[PDB]
Amino acid sequence: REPSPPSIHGQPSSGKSFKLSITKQDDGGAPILEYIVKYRSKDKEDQWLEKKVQGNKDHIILEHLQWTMGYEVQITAANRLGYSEPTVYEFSMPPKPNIIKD
Repeated sequence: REPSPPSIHGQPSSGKSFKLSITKQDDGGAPILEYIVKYRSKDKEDQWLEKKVQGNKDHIILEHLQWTMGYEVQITAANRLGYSEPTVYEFSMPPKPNIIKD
């Protein structure tokens, strides 16, 4: 197993959605077929949503992210091993934009 520290870059795509780029981390030792992403609300710690991605996607766009609520994101790359180089990313959302630019 050869993983490493986080590897997620969040950015304000469009609206409240955030682009969390999955940066190809050191694979456990086998090519990843799909990425299992699970995220939840920081306020609520009793549920975990699911989001699957293609090992070639290397990115995901999440929608419906209120400006007054944060949510944790957990990336898990699934290779022949099953799961490796997981990324536990966490970040709250900023207040409603006043410049509606970024």
